[PDB]
Amino acid sequence: STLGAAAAQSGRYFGTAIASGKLGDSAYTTIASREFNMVTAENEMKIDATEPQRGQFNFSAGDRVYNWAVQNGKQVRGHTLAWHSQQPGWMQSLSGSTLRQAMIDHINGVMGHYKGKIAQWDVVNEAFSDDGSGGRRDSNLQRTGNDWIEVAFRTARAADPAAKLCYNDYNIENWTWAKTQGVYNMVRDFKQRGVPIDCVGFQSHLIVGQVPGDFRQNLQRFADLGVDVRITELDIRMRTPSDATKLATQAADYKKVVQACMQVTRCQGVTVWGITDKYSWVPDVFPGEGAALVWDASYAKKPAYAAVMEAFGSRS
Repeated sequence: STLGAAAAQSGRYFGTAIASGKLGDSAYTTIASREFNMVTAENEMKIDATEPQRGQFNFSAGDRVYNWAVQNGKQVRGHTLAWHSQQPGWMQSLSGSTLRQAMIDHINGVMGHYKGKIAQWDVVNEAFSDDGSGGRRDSNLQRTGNDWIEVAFRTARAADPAAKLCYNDYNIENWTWAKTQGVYNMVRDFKQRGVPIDCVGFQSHLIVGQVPGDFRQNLQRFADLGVDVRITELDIRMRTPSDATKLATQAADYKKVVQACMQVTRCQGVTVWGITDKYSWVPDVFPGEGAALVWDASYAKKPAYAAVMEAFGSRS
């Protein structure tokens, strides 16, 4: 009778991003423990949250989410080890070999701490540009060398040989996009040379009524590379206010995305980025847009809920 349980029927999972700060919200926690069987810390395990000062790791917030998740019979997705965004001030200032080393020490430290606790990590996040060239994003990390990604994955594997290592990114859900091609070729290259990479995370921060038509095919192509694929931060935004028609379309979009995963044997699961629309990051990064999740601001199930349930238990 829950989404996680429905997903479980086919050996898949349905997860969400958990914000420790909201673990006090009874309505929030109620849905959190019942509906999902997979958890991603929304912010608690990022670079700035885990290593505030170089060499000075603080896993308080992260462990808060991990314990809660475990206490509630849920697995946890590690997010994230290397990223240009949300870096602590000390790291932002670093560059060159020092940054490279700081990146490496960070991976070891964080993974050393969760070794045996968290089995999958979004090692590198959003390394490709959105400029339309399909090339790497020009970040302080990228400037340390084009090989920083590979190094991050090799480091992660060495730190914990049992963790599934994922590359995570957005705007790579459509095969015709430059960005998607850029990511595909990297992964393909990684698989050819033996670089440690087990999965590709498709953030899937989509637009209502504009879900890539080849979403399933694209997922399959990546899976054919020999890596698992996962929808890691699903939310389908619309221009607010929401209305019956937009909500219905959203329901259909949600079913398409989940159904696409159901048709790709290597698609391990779907994680929606949040529980209720009232705590969604969407309105902040995309002004005028929102109502992207399965529960509205009043914690009421949206039409998408039944669509997701339907997508997991049947095929059109």
